[PDB]
Amino acid sequence: LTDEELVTMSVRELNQHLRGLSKEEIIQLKQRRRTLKNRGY
Repeated sequence: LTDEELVTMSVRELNQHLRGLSKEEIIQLKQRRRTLKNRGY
């Protein structure tokens, strides 16, 4: 689950892994993934 991965892994594919992460650990990941899609990556 690297950074460049959060992107390659469509949200749907991401929400797939999150399955098991508390509601707080889910928000921490729902952020960067949104940043990469915008950054140079």
